[PDB]
Amino acid sequence: KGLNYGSFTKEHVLLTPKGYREWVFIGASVTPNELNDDKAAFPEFHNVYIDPTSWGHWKKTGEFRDGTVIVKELAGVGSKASPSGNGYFPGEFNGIQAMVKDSKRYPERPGNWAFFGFESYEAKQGIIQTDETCAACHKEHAAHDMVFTQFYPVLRAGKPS
Amino acid sequence: GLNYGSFTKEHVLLTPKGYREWVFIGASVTPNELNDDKAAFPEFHNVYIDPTSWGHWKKTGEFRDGTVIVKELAGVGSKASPSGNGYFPGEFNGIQAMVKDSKRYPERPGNWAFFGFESYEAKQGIIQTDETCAACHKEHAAHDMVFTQFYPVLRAGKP
Ligand code: HEC
Ligand code: HEC
Repeated sequence: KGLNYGSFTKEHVLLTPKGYREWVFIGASVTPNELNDDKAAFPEFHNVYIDPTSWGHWKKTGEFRDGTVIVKELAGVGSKASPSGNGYFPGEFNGIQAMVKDSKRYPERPGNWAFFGFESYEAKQGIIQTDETCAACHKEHAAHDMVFTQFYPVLRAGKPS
Repeated sequence: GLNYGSFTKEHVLLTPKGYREWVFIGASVTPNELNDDKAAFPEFHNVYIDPTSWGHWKKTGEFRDGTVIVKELAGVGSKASPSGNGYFPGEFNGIQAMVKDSKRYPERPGNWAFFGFESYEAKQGIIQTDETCAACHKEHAAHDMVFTQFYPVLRAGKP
């Protein structure tokens, strides 16, 4: 049996995840403000994690099990140049988004993914999102089961032959 | 709570396996196009610290003997996505590492050994002279030769 990494309210809302920084990192991208008219949709660095149980299952199957939790952690750009050269380097943490795959808890949602926003790191739980607010952009464009695995080299290298 | 990374008899670091399941501490990007088409370390960098040393870090805010840090390099795969403009990873390029050991590296700056790797198929690392790597880390890293000003996981996790 595998361990369940998310905790949920009676209404199936994901409680604010603790310890996700010790989950399995799958990739990082950066949409800086200065390259998006000074207001990026999701500022700015994005560090992404999958719970360890679903990583074991992805390692053996290449699919996201029932119970997958993915957390995307946002951080600011801290600087543009360092002794290694020019670019983007992280500053401080900004917030988190999450998505959860569960046919039992979300049978009507596209892919059985529930997308969660979080009003702060202090909040008790996430806020479940409307289909147009998140799932639409992901189904339209993500490379596998509504997860942008074209940007998770850890997942592509870790899936079986 | 045992040591990670394995070593030869000369205590040269064997190529670490499974470091993608260690604790990630931050990512940066130096694209080629912002560095006269040839970044010193192309391009994305994803950095990991071994679980035992992460544990000791949450308690003490210090790197213990036996700390292993892996910097994994990857290419920029694209500059625009539905989330907007920026940089997005592509394929993996290689790895660098550093190991702290007061016993085995007593005459290295901070007792850190620095390891380069010829390719993912190399069986072991190549220990570097202090001029090649430790000089730059010593001059500029925020804490004990590690660029913790770029690892927010480490900064938020110390007591
Ligand atoms: C990254 C994201 C993740 C991480 C897993 C993944 O599917 O990649 C989550 C949990 C999440 N977002 Fe999503 N999102 C988009 C793109 C291109 C990426 C990867 C590249 C990057 O990090 O920049 C995402 C795209 C979009 C998008 C296109 C216009 C929309 C409208 C959204 N995302 C919306 C949402 C959410 C609604 C508030 C939400 C909770 C998300 N995304 C979660
Ligand atoms: C990142 C690095 C790491 C990760 C841990 C850390 O201290 O950040 C390792 C294990 C490593 N490098 Fe080093 N390096 C430099 C900078 C600014 C950063 C963090 C920001 C980023 O990811 O870009 C590093 C700087 C330099 C440098 C300045 C001119 C030189 C000459 C080197 N690094 C050299 C080396 C190595 C010699 C081959 C080597 C094994 C390194 N770095 C390992």
